[PDB]
Amino acid sequence: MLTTLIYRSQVHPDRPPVDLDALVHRASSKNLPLGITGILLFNGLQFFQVLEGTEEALESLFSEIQSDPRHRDVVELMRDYSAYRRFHGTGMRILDLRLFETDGALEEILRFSTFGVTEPVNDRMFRLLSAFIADGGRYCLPEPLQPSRWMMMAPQHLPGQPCQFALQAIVEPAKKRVSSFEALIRSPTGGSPVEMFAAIAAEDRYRFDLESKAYAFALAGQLPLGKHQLAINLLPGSLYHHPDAVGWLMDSLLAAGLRPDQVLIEVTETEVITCFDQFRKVLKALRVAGMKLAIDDFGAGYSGLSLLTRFQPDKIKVDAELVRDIHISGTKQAIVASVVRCCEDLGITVVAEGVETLEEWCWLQSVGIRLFQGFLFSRPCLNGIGEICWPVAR
Amino acid sequence: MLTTLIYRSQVHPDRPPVDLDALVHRASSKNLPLGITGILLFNGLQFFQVLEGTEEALESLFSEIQSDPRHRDVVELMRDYSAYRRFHGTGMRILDLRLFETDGALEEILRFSTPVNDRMFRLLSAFIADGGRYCLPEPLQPSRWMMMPATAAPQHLPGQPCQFALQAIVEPAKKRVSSFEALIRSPTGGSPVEMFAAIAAEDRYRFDLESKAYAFALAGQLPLGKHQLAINLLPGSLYHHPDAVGWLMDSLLAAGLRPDQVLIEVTETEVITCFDQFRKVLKALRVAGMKLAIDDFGAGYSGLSLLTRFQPDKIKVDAELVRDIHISGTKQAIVASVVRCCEDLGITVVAEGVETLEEWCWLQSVGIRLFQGFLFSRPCLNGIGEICWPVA
Ligand SMILES: Nc1nc2c(ncn2[C@@H]2O[C@@H]3COP(=O)(O)O[C@H]4[C@@H](O)[C@H](n5cnc6c(=O)[nH]c(N)nc65)O[C@@H]4COP(=O)(O)O[C@H]3[C@H]2O)c(=O)[nH]1
Ligand SMILES: Nc1nc2c(ncn2[C@@H]2O[C@@H]3COP(=O)(O)O[C@H]4[C@@H](O)[C@H](n5cnc6c(=O)[nH]c(N)nc65)O[C@@H]4COP(=O)(O)O[C@H]3[C@H]2O)c(=O)[nH]1
Ligand SMILES: Cc1cc2nc3c(=O)[nH]c(=O)nc-3n(C[C@H](O)[C@H](O)[C@H](O)COP(=O)(O)O)c2cc1C
Ligand SMILES: Cc1cc2nc3c(=O)[nH]c(=O)nc-3n(C[C@H](O)[C@H](O)[C@H](O)COP(=O)(O)O)c2cc1C
Ligand SMILES: [Ca+2]
Ligand SMILES: [Ca+2]
Ligand SMILES: [Ca+2]
Ligand SMILES: [Ca+2]
Repeated sequence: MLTTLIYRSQVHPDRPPVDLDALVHRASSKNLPLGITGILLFNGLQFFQVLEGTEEALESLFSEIQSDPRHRDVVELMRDYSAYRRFHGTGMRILDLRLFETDGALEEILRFSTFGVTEPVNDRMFRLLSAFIADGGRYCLPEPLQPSRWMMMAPQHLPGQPCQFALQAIVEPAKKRVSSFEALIRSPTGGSPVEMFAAIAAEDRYRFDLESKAYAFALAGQLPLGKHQLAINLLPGSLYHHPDAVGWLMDSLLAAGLRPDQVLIEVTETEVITCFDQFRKVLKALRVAGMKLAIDDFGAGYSGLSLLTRFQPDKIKVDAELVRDIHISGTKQAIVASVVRCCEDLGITVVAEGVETLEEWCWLQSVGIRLFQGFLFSRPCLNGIGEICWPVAR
Repeated sequence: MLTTLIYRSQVHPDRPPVDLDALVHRASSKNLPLGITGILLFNGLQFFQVLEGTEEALESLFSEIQSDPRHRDVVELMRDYSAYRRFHGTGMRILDLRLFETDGALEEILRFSTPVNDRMFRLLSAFIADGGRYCLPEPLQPSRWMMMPATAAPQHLPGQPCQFALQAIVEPAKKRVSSFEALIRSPTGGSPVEMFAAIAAEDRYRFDLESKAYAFALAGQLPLGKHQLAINLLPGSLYHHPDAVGWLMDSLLAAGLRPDQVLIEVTETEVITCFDQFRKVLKALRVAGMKLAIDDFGAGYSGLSLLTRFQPDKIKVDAELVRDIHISGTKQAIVASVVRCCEDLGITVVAEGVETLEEWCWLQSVGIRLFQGFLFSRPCLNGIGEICWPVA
């Protein structure tokens, strides 16, 4: 089946310039018998290629292209089935954009391509070509944020308690500063939140979730919570199904030597969106009391910015699923970059969670993320503050 | 009950400068007895004001401020309940940002206010860093524009179980019609609800699919030429027949249309409710060469995370985000993020439901170039309606 594949990449700046003549000649020669057509764009610093052909032919070729030493930061932009070849023709063409003025390069593309009966601008491939021509440097990863320039540099369990908590740091690597700690519930045997709640009767789960937080506050109070923030996780129902959950939390966090402004409630985006009715009175009370709110798991499931017209949280936590393979995904890059910007405009804090690799950290930072949470920096620490690994140069 | 209200605005650059010392002195003196506090930031062009007080007091005060001819382009950025007063003991106070070096204004703020973990503070910082971002440019002032009158030729067609009205999606910059949307109508010319209410509940998906034959017929006999055509379809209509896509292909071809010329609009909510099933249908549409749009984007709550799952050719911003976008910083921020994301992904964006020059001008300022609404063109029963263009 005819498939389209579009990616962008960049050259190595400190290495000799790539021989584009040898590249394009061997490309067009190899592509012809395999039925692979398209076009290569080059602006001096970045490549942008369109590839058309069978699914299996492009999968094979793109694997080789990903392994190629002549470029790096290969970012996939589009991959879809196609009704016709836009670049009919027997050879990989190259367009050196440095030789064209304002809109001469688009003019040049329409000499070797057709985009159906309607205006070319109605075609996604053409719009992507235009965007790279207009401003290809936008998602060009800066030199200082190249992963290769970076490298990475006790507590007891409490079985007698009906539940215990692990603390994971949210960090700001640019200031080597810990922003806050998230409390994650653990079972008496050190099990996961799934195991903990599975051991509780379905009819008592909401109440348990709320009441478990007294132990999270006690832990934070015993630890030097020196002006750091404490995030806790609650389901909407846990706050909702209680005559006064806000007052309950208030009394509990007050007793533990904490302040209202120091406690942030994380609620999953999926379960907040599904019950707008009940949530707003609870959210209001949380606000008036002075506690902060975060929208958790932002990007996972059903999760949008239109939510923000109804109410605006203090913080949004970008889900690990958008963080996964962000370095190779143009789609995730564009979404995360857009969320970051919207949050800046609205004065909402953004945290990228589930950060496991320097690649993720570098690319997340390139689109404006400054607060991070993940195994790269600090893993959850049962009943204590874990060690933090900071990225350092070389 | 304490409330916080924040807005940004702009001076009239052609008019004499306002005496801000007098304005602020009068403001501070009036505000404090009424239990109102806050600050005013000025960068030479724009104002940024924080107001704290009861819901009643800020409502009354903001109404006056909105009517004040000393400024324009008043955009509300925040209105929410507050736990405490940030500017206790300060009726009103102006910080002229041109009198400060980097972070000087912010540092002074902290000395008389009562930090990066507060939304008001982050907004203050954001205005100081890049206050001009959502400043409406001078050429895009509604006063610098005027809608011109265009005749339509609507016809009632008999021998049909349904009819279709056509509404143009336009690109005002190029005085160009991008596409026409087919909107189903009853045999008597009534609304979609009226049409579907006369069909048995169980026959609605089938009827929705089969009705598209008459939309293709209308487009074909228009003639459509090189223009695109939205139809609308529910996912269930597309699931109704095993080869619904195959049937659409035959019907559009017989009407003298091309696959790449036909675009299927599916509502945001109905797509996410079934990722299952939809992918097989989407696959067939792409292979056949028809295009897909996500309609009512921002109504199904909603957003850009769906783009990891598939990506449509087009998204159409829901009318709720369009409404009063000129006075809502929140809608402005959301619409701008959708525009920027879709631009990066090469997805066309249409602002739907545009009724005023104010909406059009502000949508244009956040990057939208394709528009659908009564401002430009109303739905025309079985025909191409008249189009109005804004002129400078
Ligand atoms: N793969 C990967 N994972 C990372 C990384 N960094 C952190 N994580 C983990 O991802 C989860 C983050 O919490 P969450 O997204 O709020 O998702 C949490 C949260 O929803 C939750 N949860 C935790 N405590 C509570 C609670 O007290 N009440 C409720 N309702 N839910 C809770 O259960 C979910 C699963 O929790 P956890 O087992 O604690 O697992 C944690 C955590 O340890 C990373 O770099 N890579
Ligand atoms: N206030 C205002 N309204 C504006 C403006 N511009 C356009 N509209 C209108 O908003 C609707 C736009 O179509 P929609 O969002 O798809 O919303 C449509 C669409 O969902 C729909 N529909 C139309 N045809 C079909 C169909 O064949 N099948 C299905 N399933 N739904 C259809 O029923 C809905 C109701 O459609 P309509 O009466 O045609 O109403 C149209 C339209 O006339 C404006 O500037 N201001
Ligand atoms: C920007 C870029 C574009 C490329 N395009 C193609 C191409 O279209 N066709 C191709 O066969 N190889 C292409 N390559 C080269 C492949 O990565 C790889 O070197 C080649 O397929 C190896 O096959 P060979 O040794 O049998 O010639 C490209 C490499 C880069 C850096
Ligand atoms: C940028 C801006 C900020 C203003 N802030 C206040 C204010 O905080 N308090 C106030 O009473 N009037 C404020 N005003 C003035 C009001 O719009 C209005 O002129 C005044 O409240 C009328 O009341 P008066 O008749 O007692 O003067 C502001 C005007 C502008 C242009
Ligand atoms: Ca969480
Ligand atoms: Ca998560
Ligand atoms: Ca529609
Ligand atoms: Ca709509």
